[PDB]
Amino acid sequence: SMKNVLVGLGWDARSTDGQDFDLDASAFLLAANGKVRGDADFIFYNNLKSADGSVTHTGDNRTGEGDGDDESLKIKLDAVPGDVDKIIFVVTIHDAQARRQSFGQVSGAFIRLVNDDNQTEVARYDLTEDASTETAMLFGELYRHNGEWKFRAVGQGYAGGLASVCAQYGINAS
Repeated sequence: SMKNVLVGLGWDARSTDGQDFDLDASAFLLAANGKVRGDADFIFYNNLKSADGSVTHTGDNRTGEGDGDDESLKIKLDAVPGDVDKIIFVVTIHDAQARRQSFGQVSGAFIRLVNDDNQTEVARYDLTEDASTETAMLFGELYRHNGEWKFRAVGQGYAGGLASVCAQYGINAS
């Protein structure tokens, strides 16, 4: 029965020579057909907000310099037609392409999730611990049930590739 949601990703950047970590937080869209409603299934800065996902990024940072929810994703399911039926959040490493660094490489990043509808949800994943688990992983999952939206954590890491996990959900390998 979640009508609104708000994810919050925050992490402390290690200041030493102007260096800084930048995790990629995005929402993956999936139709009820089992195929991505978009061969990309990966929306980000290239899209200030989803067109039919009703998802919107508050402000994409690039360092997280601070001490609290750095980035923020606002979502409005009450405005998602029957076209989309699944909307899950994701957070992976970006520079990892050239540096191949794990979330642990950071001082201690953290993800957050609250129901912006009634301010109910309030959970965060421990990266400092699961950091050694992978470099890309989904925080939770969201799907339609009795005509109402329903959240359900799954915790499933995948070393596929921030670039592959995008079309990988569309290209079904028989």
